[PDB]
Amino acid sequence: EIAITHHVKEGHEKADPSQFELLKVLGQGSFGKVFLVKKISGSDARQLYAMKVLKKATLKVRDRVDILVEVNHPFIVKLHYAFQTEGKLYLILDFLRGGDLFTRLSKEVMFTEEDVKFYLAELALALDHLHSLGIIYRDLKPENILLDEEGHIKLTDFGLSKEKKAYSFCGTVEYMAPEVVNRRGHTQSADWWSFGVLMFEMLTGTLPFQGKDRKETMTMILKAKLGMPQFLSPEAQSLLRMLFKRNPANRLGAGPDGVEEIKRHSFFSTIDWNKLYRREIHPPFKP
Ligand SMILES: CC(=O)O[C@@H]1[C@@H](OC(C)=O)[C@@H](O)[C@H](Oc2c(-c3ccc(O)cc3)oc3cc(O)cc(O)c3c2=O)O[C@H]1C
Repeated sequence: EIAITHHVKEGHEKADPSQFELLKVLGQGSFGKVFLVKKISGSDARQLYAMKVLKKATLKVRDRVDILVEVNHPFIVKLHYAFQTEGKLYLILDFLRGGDLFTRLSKEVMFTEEDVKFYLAELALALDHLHSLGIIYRDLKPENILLDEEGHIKLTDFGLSKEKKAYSFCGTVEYMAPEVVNRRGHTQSADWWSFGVLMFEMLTGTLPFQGKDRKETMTMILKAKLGMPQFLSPEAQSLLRMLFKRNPANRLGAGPDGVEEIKRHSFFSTIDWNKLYRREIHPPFKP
């Protein structure tokens, strides 16, 4: 069973089925049946959204950590509303025409370092923006990563997990930083570890810390010395080593400059971050 985690923005305006006008019904391939709807009332009145109605899905609602009104970010899709009605979970999301799953692509292609620079660069901008909004992922993973019709990254701003006793947080262990596995407290720097795991997996098609079972994987995340694939460039190896520091205080991205520590790394030296943000760099793969 799926659990959706909604990180609600402060001053969130709770919703229900009656705040939405049905406009269209679409078949969106891997997304299944999607309703195009129009918000009737509130700050976002008249805004068009995608609506998903899930049978048997759990909703978890979490708080995030100047009175600003949010605007779109080029590499994020947002969950604006999530509410339960008669056994059904309604999700109101940014409309994503022709969207697809990153995992669909990753299964089909062999990424080079050049390819990964592009996807990780968009992902870094997205993740940092979520951090600024007060969202901490904990187990950022490929299921959180979509591609738009143009092949650009769309990071979901909501959590997705597969769920005898219920847990408030069900994380995919392979993507969790040591301090998260410890449950002894963590910050946004945990997500940069996960960013490193994503990078490692993109480059190698394997996970860096993987045991026979959750318990062993956890042991490995805490104590396992990572065998760095030698085919990787010095720059790739350097970035991975700096993201996989077990002490979060020493981890790249943990300093006051946060994501800039990553953006400044030699692995990303070819990236023009302003052109990237403007969506003026073409993806390695076009859907
Ligand atoms: C595991 C789960 O329940 O994910 C579901 C999707 O289900 C599956 C099997 O693809 C699909 O119903 C649908 O897919 C969408 C997704 C999505 C799909 C797979 C993921 O791993 C993550 C997200 O994201 C959207 C984002 C938007 O901005 C607008 C959408 O309509 C969808 C959108 O329709 O909604 C998801 C919440």
